[PDB]
Amino acid sequence: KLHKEPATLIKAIDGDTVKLMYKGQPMTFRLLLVDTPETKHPKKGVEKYGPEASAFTKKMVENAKKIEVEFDKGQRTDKYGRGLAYIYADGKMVNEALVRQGLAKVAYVYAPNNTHEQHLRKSEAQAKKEKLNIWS
Repeated sequence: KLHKEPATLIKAIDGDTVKLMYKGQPMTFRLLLVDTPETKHPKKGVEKYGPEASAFTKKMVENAKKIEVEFDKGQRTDKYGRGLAYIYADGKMVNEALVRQGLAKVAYVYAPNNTHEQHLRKSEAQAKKEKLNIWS
């Protein structure tokens, strides 16, 4: 079964990436299953809603009492050495919060790292139905 573990915020970096202190080590985490517009996109420069998705992830992790990370069933780090996880701020999943506001799209999903896929597609269909941000 998946389980939540404690972590401490070091720094929010982009809408889809945050640096955390996890088991005493600084680590960069990539939020599982979501694609946000980027401020640090390697090719196209600062995409539309990239500032907004960055500010939303930033305000959510910085105002949290407790941050928790939840790894999925498969690999826990990507090829860049980033941890792949669902991140929770006071019990609310940041990955879902972004999708529900139309500040993220559900990514191309890779099994077995796909446990919350259906939960996120449901929130994306609601943000699209409400014509929010990305979907306006």
